[PDB]
Amino acid sequence: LMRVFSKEATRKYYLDLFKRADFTANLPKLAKKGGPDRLNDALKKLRKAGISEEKFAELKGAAAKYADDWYRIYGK
Repeated sequence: LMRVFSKEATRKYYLDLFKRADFTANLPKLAKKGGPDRLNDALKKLRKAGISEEKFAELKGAAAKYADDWYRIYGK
């Protein structure tokens, strides 16, 4: 049960990364670390912490929009 709660905390942390990245105002601070795949990479760790196929597909799209937002301003 300690384990369950620990994984749940980790899961909610990554889910909240995606919520934070929804907002345009949060991109400049977010873009300082992890590059365009910052959210693509967190999604891999969320999939290990447990995610439904439906939520994965949603966040797969959000992670691609993050990359697009990142390239738009920081890309070569």
